Amino acid sequence: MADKELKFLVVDDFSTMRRIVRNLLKELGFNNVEEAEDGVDALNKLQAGGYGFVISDWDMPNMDGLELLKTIRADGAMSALPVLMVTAQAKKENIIAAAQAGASGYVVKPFTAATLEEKLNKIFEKLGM
Ligand SMILES: [Mn+2]
Repeated sequence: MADKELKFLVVDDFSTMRRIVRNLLKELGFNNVEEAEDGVDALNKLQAGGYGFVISDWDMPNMDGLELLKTIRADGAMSALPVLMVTAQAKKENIIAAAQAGASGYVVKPFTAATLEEKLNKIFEKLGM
């Protein structure tokens, strides 16, 4: 996956968390990044088209990460979009529920750029990107 212009959507209700993820992506060379504050905001942006990767917080108001993921996976236009779930605390039950709903990966925050890079590269490889 050599497309450094792959378009990311970073979804989290905390603006500071979004800025952290955006800055880590920038460090890796991924600058084509937009933000959303909950699952509905995210879906509105995704329908505008052009996105290549979603990084979503697990716990958000109104529409949480699991519901966002399910909605993406059920939509024929975006059903193959990579989705990386982010959580403050790994839980077996959540990991399995996310996998059942089609998550591409799952990672615990706070994470470093190196950890993010590894997550992304393993997802790109798993998905044949
Ligand atoms: Mn949150």
